[PDB]
Amino acid sequence: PPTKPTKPGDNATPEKLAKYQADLAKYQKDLADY
Repeated sequence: PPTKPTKPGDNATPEKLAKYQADLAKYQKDLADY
């Protein structure tokens, strides 16, 4: 599998959440292929 990011639970601030979302752009891309 590709680089899977950590889930924003307690750190689910709009800041880190955006980082997560931006990283999903990379993750979910390879993940969809996988």
